[PDB]
Amino acid sequence: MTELLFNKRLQVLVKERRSVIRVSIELQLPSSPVHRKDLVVRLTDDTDLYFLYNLIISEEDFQSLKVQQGLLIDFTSFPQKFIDLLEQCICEQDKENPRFLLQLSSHSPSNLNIVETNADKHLTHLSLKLLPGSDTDIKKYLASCLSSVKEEKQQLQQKLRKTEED
Amino acid sequence: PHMTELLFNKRLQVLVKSKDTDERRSVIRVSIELQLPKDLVVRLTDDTDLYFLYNLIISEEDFQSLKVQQGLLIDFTSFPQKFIDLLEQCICEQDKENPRFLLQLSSSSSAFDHSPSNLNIVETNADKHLTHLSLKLLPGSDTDIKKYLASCLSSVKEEKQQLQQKLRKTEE
Repeated sequence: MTELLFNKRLQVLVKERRSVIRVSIELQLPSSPVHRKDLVVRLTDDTDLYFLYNLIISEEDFQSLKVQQGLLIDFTSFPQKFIDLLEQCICEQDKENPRFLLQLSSHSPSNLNIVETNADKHLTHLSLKLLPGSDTDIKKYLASCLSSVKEEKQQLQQKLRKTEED
Repeated sequence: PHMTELLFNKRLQVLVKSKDTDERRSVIRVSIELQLPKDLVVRLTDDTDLYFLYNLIISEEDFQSLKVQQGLLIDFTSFPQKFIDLLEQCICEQDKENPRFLLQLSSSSSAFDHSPSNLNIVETNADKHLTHLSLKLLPGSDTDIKKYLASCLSSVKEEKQQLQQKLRKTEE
């Protein structure tokens, strides 16, 4: 019962270099059933298969976050707000002078920051503490990738089969 | 700069005796590869269980003692082809009522968490039996498994891409 809320590649400033990173956002069943689904955030690389950053945000974890960074929204709304910000980064990343930036700044956790630049001023809209994946996390992620690509391959084979009889 | 060369990779029927588990006949993928980290790498995986992994890394220096333990009078470059010849016998015999060559994977007791398994190639004839090879493999760490799954993923993505390119042409 994991829901995919978002999954796209983004231009990211990794702290320096600018590389395309896949950013995935899901909802999954929490530790305790009373709390709403856990929000999972994952950064990966379509070519460097050992690259993995991840963060799990349960409903209670967000409560701290809300106050820390003065978030006006509710945890139920938070995913959308985060996605809206990511969309802005996307809407902006291909422009002549990008005004919204996605930044990953430093086996220690790194900060995932969405910055809006107002001239020589910089407003930070969201900052997240992402954990470098352990070999165990990566193992699990690779396994889920293998399953999904195989499913796509099987679909492609079915399509080929149907196409060929035509 | 980690180079590799793929000498053998096939499915074999294996009598598997696991730690505190009753015997079982399973299909195990047996891989033999050369690597430049030269190393001979022996790897056992399971197509139906992505977490199953036993391996053994045999450097040329390692082989100096291994060949003594295994009673081998052949050089390092010939060990793969001897191992392969035996594996191919196992495959040819696998469907027989009483296979003359068979592959066993048997756990060895540990007082701790990691239990090695011996991969034995056994020849039998009626009452007689001879163990041609008994390699002591270790259970794969998540590091070993990560490396393997990553190799598999790259391969499957290349396969998917090739299938996509073919469908496109077919589509036209």
